[PDB]
Amino acid sequence: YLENIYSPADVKKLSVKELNELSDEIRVSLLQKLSEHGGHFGPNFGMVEATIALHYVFNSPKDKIVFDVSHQSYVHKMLTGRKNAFLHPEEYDLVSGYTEPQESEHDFFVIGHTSTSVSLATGLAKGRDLTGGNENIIAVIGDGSLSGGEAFEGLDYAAELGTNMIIIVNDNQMSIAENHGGLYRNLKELRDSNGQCECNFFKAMGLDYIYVNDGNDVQALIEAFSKVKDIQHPIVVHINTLKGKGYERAEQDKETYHWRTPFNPETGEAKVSYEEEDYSEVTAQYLLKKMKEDSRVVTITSGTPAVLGFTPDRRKEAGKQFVDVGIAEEHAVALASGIAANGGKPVYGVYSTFIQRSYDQLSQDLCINNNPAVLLVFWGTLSGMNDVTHLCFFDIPLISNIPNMVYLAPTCKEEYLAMLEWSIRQNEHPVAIRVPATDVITCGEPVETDYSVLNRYKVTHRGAKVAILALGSFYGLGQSVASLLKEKANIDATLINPRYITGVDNELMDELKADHELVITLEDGVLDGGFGEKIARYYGATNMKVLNFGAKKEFVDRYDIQEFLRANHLTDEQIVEDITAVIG
Amino acid sequence: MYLENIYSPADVKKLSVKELNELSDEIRVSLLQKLSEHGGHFGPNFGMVEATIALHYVFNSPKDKIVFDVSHQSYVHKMLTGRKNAFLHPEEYDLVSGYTEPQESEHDFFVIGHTSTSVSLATGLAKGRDLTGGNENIIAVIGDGSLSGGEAFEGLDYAAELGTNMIIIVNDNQMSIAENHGGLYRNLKELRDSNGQCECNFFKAMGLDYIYVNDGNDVQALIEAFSKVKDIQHPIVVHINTLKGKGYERAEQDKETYHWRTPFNPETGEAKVSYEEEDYSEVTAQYLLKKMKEDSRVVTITSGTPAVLGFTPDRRKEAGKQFVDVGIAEEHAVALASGIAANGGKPVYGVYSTFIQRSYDQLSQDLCINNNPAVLLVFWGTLSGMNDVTHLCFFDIPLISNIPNMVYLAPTCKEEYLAMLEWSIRQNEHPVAIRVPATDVITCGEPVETDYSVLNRYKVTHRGAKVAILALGSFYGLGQSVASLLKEKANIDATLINPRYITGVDNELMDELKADHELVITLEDGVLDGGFGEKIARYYGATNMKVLNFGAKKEFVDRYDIQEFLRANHLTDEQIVEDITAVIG
Ligand SMILES: Cc1ncc(C[n+]2csc(CCOP(=O)(O)OP(=O)(O)O)c2C)c(N)n1
Ligand SMILES: Cc1ncc(C[n+]2csc(CCOP(=O)(O)OP(=O)(O)O)c2C)c(N)n1
Ligand SMILES: [Mg+2]
Ligand SMILES: [Mg+2]
Repeated sequence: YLENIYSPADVKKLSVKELNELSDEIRVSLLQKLSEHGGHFGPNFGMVEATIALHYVFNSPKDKIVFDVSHQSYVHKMLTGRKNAFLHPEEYDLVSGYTEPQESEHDFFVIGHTSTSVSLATGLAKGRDLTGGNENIIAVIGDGSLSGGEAFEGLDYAAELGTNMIIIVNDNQMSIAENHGGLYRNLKELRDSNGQCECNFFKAMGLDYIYVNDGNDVQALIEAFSKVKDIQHPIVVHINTLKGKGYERAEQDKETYHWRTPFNPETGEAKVSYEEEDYSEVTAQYLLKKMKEDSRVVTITSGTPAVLGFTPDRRKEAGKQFVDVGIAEEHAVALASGIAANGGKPVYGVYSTFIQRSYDQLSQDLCINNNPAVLLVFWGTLSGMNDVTHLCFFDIPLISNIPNMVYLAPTCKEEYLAMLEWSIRQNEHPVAIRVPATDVITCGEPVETDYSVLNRYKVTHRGAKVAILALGSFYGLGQSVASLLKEKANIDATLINPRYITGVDNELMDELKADHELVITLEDGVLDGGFGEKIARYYGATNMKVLNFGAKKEFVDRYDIQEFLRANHLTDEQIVEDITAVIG
Repeated sequence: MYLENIYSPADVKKLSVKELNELSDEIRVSLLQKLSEHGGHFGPNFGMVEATIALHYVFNSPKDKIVFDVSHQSYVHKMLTGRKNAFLHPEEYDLVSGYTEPQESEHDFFVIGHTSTSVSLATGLAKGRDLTGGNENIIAVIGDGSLSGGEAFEGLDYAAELGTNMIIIVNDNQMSIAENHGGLYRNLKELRDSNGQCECNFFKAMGLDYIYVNDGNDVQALIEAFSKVKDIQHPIVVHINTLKGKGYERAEQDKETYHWRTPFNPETGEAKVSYEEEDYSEVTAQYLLKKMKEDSRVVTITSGTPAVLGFTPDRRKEAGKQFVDVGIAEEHAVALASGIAANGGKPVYGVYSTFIQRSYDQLSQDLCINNNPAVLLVFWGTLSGMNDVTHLCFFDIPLISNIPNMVYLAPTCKEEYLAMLEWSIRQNEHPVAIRVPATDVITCGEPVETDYSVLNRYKVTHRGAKVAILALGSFYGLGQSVASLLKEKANIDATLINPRYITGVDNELMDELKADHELVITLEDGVLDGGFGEKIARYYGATNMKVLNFGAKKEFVDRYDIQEFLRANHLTDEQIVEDITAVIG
């Protein structure tokens, strides 16, 4: 039946007995693509019956559906014209892993971050209302995403529309790990009272409410969804789904199966089984030790403990000293700041792309008060996650231009661990550390253990004519540029490990004027608002020439990394070529 | 006077109920004098008198810790914790800021100005206590308006998991700055109308314990409630109903006006300087009321600060469904605007520079990744305006201009501003932000471009040589003056440029200047790091062009003297000219 689904109209042609068979067909096809190609396993298997019912009852694209995150919209794409991308291995990559309007009229937003569906959906509804449309507007949002303040604001506003607004809460009792927040006790009393409970968070927020206990039964959902169709006021449809339904291993281990690398369908084991530790593992190793020796130390995550190497066992080990605040980046920062104000030693670890949510809290809650909380920022690089919503391109311009902030850029493992140890020990600054997005590199030479004199860059090779400031993960690159500059142009360049993203070594920059005419900067991130521009500004009235290397200010999506680097001149021979072109 | 003998909460605990009530009276008298003479947040502090007395009657600050949301309503806190003379003697009026400040007092635990952060910062204090085995009480005080902000939701959500002492005072006076907005406020009405007994309780749904206090301006009732929860061993909400501006008739009848007053006549309520003339907020209101009438797809959005758009309660009435107030939810305001523009609407979101700082990810992902043509109006961006540390409008350029796909415009005069806003509404190709000039309303006097679709065209306004001046936005006048004095003092005829586009560089014009110029300077009204000027420096980095960038340093300042600060950053005509000559010779 699935081979003949080209739009929601074809879904409406089926009998209910046929809808159930289609559910099976979808799961078979998902099992193949997801085991071969990786992806969000649990969220999509759990969403099968609700997506069929959604496109059975509603008339997309007049009616519009918005998924929170969109990591769970595979079945949506499967039923709106993109099935061939899931049935034929040769076409696995013809769709992104998130919603995309360029692919389909059935997709209204590129979405990857959490708790944004409800807000964007109310945008659609208000737009309808101002222009006299009459379509249904649906947001689909996970129970974990409910912990984000943007979703609270969206619900708050939705309760005021006075018009059609449909909010499907997909309650599978799981975020990535387990949920956290007192709200989840409310969700729970409601499931147990079959939606009957008087004290209802959603009703307290001003909204109407209905509950569906069998979130994996096409009939129940069609029933539910038909009841709310063409409704004229805001309503919540709270449904209970079983995360990863239809695949035993997923049902028994929900955290592991939220996202899988390619694996064996029969055993569930990954296809490539060797792994060497990454900086996440290291970091978990360090904090479990420190937290044992020093009861003031507390590790914090916003719904992504794995970014800190914190398996369910390790969380258990850490007990009261490991905190998961839900998907609430804003709060994580203010919490860290208050902890540090009343004698605790907080360490908040977060992805670069997600820390984008907390600019004002970093600035006001944290830095105005100058509290010594520690922030670890992971995966900041131009060569990592490469879909547009998860681009870790912007943390240097996000963070490094805030007053009072100290942002450190380690280049190797012992240095990373030394700044982190010093971070916890000091009491004078908020400290953020850009965890290197590389394999774990051994420093091989003893490293400074005190970073209290700010903005001292470390010369690692005395040279002349050209100086290279190779920041963080791009130290390796500065090293290769040094070699190739020597072998092809016989320039012996000064190589510099800057360490401090948040300031300029004025005195060294001055000393370089003597035996150098060109300084270049390499940074693993976008150029606008980043580190290199400060160097350009410092030399602006002097006879020192400067080149800045990094990523251009532009969105890119599922790109080839070799290209993107070359396109931005981030290769050793492109850099040396540019130097000589400037020198002569 | 009892108030002259208060140096700490210990002194507050000495009084009887009759003396506490007399003390309430003295505080209001003293407040009326300070606020009518010196201005300030009138309504919120008059509403908080009895609750602040009771707090320091029952709790033992600074061992116990109190955190005020925003802290605009912490004047009585200061009056009862040792800083009373800053409220009794006019000569010392300025010896305290209008917000909490730890440098002033150990009774102050955070510098706080923005909304909905108390609960989160307070839970931090509690978690820290818990990690070190303290046993002090931890209190957050939050207004009903601040509850509409998502940080407050996350904080409550987290607090409900502590399993330890946590006291959250909700000061419900049924007002934000204007009236509240959000469905949650209907549940608050239910709770107040049922004297806290209603089954449907938002606070209990969040995992929290709860009690209600119907007379939030009665010392006895508050002492009562606060004593019951003292040393409680789990998180609790104490929901109290206060009358905004209690004790002063004119404020009680107009709560929106008296949220904040310039100095005024205690007897008439009239401002001491009553002449008012049109500013860009007023201009903006006029434009949007016209367009919204002519074009039914236009909708104006505020995040609880409608005055920033000149939107008096009448004007809101007029605009009806076409004027939207989303509460204090800056983040949501952006995503709403983006969804509106995706479904045939034309949204115009107006916001203060200092507050738009909340929405970086929403600007980036909700708005700019999808490239939706929502319009953003960013007010008060300047180094010469609001000058307390938490309300510094220094950072909107580095916050916004480095987001990909964003078009961010800097008008220099009034006709240009409106022409830029008209085009913004008409185009369908870009998200557009407009940095409303933080100057007097200046008439352009020469006809202005009406189409801004070809991006990154800087407008040469005077052809010269040797030195070129890129004077962005509010600093166009300053660039005009640097040109004059350069001409009068060094006999250089400098090229003057109005750049307009903050978000890009005129490659072509920048290249042509290399012919008849050796120096380029940039002037911007904001912090330099991540700002406009650095893109010019970077562009010329490999050329023989020299560049200077003028703006504010990356540094926090608080209640500063503005002339001083300008001089310190070389932001004067005589300092810029001097630096130019110092580079040339
Ligand atoms: C802003 C932001 N913060 C954090 C994340 C991390 N994240 C990606 S998917 C996901 C799961 C969301 O949980 P829920 O909505 O309950 O869905 P489920 O996995 O249970 O289907 C999370 C936390 C994100 N994508 N964006
Ligand atoms: C982030 C942010 N957005 C907006 C404001 C504007 N603002 C300043 S004071 C205030 C009033 C808050 O109202 P409420 O919390 O109910 O207190 P009340 O004035 O009624 O005592 C507002 C909206 C702000 N300070 N910070
Ligand atoms: Mg979930
Ligand atoms: Mg209020």
